[PDB]
Amino acid sequence: MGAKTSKLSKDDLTCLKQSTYFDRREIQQWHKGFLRDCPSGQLAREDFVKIYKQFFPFGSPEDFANHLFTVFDKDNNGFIHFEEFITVLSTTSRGTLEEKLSWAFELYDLNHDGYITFDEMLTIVASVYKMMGSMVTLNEDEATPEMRVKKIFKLMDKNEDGYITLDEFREGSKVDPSIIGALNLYDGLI
Ligand SMILES: [Ca+2]
Ligand SMILES: [Ca+2]
Ligand SMILES: [Ca+2]
Repeated sequence: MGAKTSKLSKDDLTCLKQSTYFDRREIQQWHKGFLRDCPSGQLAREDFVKIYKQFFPFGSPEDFANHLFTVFDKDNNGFIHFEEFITVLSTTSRGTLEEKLSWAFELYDLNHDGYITFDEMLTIVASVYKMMGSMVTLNEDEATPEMRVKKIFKLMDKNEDGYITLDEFREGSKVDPSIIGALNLYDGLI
């Protein structure tokens, strides 16, 4: 016998494989720094937002930290642990195959009826918009999510059923080169 599979350092790499966008040198730095500020290692919803705020004091990342944190966690404890915290930050940058697509869907389904709803869309789509800006790009451009919203759903639920299931998402998304831009705006930058 030897080491199982539930530790922090080292165990991460083994799992974070195919991604690990934070070589040991990094996660180790925050590890000791995070446990120092919290010997119990527990990032609560409040903390989460606090970090997003300082990052974008000009925006209002409120429902953002909520939606995500809500459709996250694994121990249903109401608190994000170190390994869990970075899991979020990681998926934020870089990805791979449809894996990133499936995850996004679950996040948009504010509820869980295996089906998404226009209500759950505007709410989320609005969170990513009210968060980051758009003038840091190049060509001035703007649009109340109301427009991009009607566009995102119009192409997602191209089957008429009030609600849309993941299956339809991967299809209308993986194909129609357009919904990905917005849908991605939420997931995270490149
Ligand atoms: Ca947790
Ligand atoms: Ca739904
Ligand atoms: Ca549908």
